[PDB]
Amino acid sequence: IVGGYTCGANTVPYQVSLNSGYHFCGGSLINSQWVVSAAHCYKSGIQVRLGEDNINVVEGNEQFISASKSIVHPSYNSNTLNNDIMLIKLKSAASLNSRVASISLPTSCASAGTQCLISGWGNTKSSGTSYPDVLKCLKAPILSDSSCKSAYPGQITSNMFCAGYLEGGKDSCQGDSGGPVVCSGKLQGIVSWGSGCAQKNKPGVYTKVCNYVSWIKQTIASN
Ligand SMILES: [Ca+2]
Repeated sequence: IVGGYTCGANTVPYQVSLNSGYHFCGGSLINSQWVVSAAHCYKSGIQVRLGEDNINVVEGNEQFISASKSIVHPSYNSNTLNNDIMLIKLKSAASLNSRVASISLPTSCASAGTQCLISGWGNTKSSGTSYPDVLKCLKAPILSDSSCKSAYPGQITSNMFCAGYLEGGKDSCQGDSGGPVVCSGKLQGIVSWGSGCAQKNKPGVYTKVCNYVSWIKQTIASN
């Protein structure tokens, strides 16, 4: 997260870190057994780390649970990032309390102008590289479809939305991938892609979670 703030430990209780020997992506806990992330975050041998603040220090609220299964969206295209969503099942159920909690799925899509909270452990610089140990946060609005398409001609599908600031300076970034965009207490987006980070006229692009609620529910019901 570039141009954000330190969230505070365990203030974003649905935020998870996906770990394969190291943090590589975010995700969102949606029930005791299941995490939503980006399909571009797929790999084998994932351990899901819940209750994290400093990802390099055991601070006392962590739950580390290996994944038993990953399900990439049936129509994910890695070239265009259309349908950039993946579900991960935990080998055991997480213990839920106020520091580790699920986030609700949307019942309606969000509108441009809605304010949201984007979070993660990704790069905090727009030029060059610095990875934080503690969770970073950014409040940002959803942008209009027209501004999003104008920013990224030929690239924005109906399964994507832009959020952030056209002026630059405030965005998600590498290492935030897969993590949440939460608006009014609902998971509306997944950190997906963008051109660089925090660049002028190049806002963040996010998977439009409201389009996938049916798929998520039916997949959980049968897996
Ligand atoms: Ca920790």
